[PDB]
Amino acid sequence: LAKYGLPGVAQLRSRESYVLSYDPRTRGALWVLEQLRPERLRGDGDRSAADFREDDSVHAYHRATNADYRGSGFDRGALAAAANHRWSQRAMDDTFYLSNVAPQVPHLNQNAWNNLERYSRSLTRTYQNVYVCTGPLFLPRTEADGKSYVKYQVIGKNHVAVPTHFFKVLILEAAGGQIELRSYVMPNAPVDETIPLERFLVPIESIERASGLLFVPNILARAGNLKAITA
Amino acid sequence: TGELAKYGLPGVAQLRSRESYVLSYDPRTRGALWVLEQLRPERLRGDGDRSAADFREDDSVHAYHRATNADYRGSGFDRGALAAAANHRWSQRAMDDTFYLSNVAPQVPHLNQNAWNNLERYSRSLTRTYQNVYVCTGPLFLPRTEADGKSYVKYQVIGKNHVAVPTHFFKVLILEAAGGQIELRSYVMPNAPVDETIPLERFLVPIESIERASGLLFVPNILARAGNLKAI
Repeated sequence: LAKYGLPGVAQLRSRESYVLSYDPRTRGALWVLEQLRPERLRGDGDRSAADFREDDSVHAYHRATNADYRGSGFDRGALAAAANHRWSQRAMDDTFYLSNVAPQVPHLNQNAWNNLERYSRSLTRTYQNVYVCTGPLFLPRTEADGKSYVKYQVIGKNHVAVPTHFFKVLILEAAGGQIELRSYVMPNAPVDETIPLERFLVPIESIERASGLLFVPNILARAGNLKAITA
Repeated sequence: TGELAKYGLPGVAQLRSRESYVLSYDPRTRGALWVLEQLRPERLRGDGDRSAADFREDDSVHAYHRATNADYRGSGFDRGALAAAANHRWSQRAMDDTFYLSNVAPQVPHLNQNAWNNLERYSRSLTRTYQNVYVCTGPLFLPRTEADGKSYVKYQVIGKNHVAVPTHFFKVLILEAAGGQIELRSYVMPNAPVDETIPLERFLVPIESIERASGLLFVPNILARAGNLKAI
């Protein structure tokens, strides 16, 4: 039956600061996986070259472009953050591949999401390893007649999907191997910067169900147990 | 620094092989991304039996992402097999496997029973005029420009698991003639009560339309085994 090949395959991409899974239908990442360590955050502002590039290893039919974003009113929000990888120039520049980028409401990118990223980095002082998994969500809302719909904008000629929400899963690895799970969801909206990050914790099961992804079985295969944080 | 993928890679491609088809599955929509069949003429059994299994949830999909009959029940949508049951009358198992809900998408009943069924019949009918008829079928989620000027993707989700309701469906027939040359017909119908009397040809679309919108690639793989396809 596969005489003429399979119409689509798993699109994994390994970069020097992350690995990701790419969804060609959304023209966006499904999840991005980083590993934070305290020494990987130390660095200077030496070269400061920061231009988002389009991912040439994604077919043109399904590759977001800078044009898709300009004039959209949406910031180019890097899922794997540049500041996570100061120690290496290449690790920083790879976060500027648009394959690592999703349309974010500017206020969110600059304030509440950015504060979530700095919290994640701040945890690198108290844990020997901070694994970070970031990605989009397209959450349905129930109308008053009982019917539910997924609705999200697409921007640019390439119809790049604007997520309704974003998730960030933190696998906090202490020195002794104990592991702490913190799962955050924020709407793709102007989130009040003064609400504490604790309020955005959600059970990891709700992210797994809504994302089509699975975390807890792969964690708790090598963790044995895990402390599920729900502030 | 240890290694990046120490915990799991959260997403894995999900290919399923059945005796009647190959499919790849998308857990977010709780539906298939595409289904690939090969219709061959004696693979339609003119003299045979009629054993229709029940629709069954695919237990090889994690329950977080598995469509159930409860999800369709009361939705008002038919359980539309992407790989049609009538395509595999040769074997009882090859047809039983089309009733795995991983092969199923919510279809407007009128579409599934009248216009999309006729398209399935028409594709079976070209098994008489071609060596092999390869059929790839899948959902589409097409955006619309609204009154504010911005384009939006909007679709219903049904049942407790929020199974995605495609806005459109596509079907791509790879027609392999005797001279081994391949003609390509690709159709698109809206998930809607399509007028039965409209000629199927009017639903033909350029394959690039499908590839662009579905996120899939067909032409490069055809030229990878053939050398040249013909018109749209």
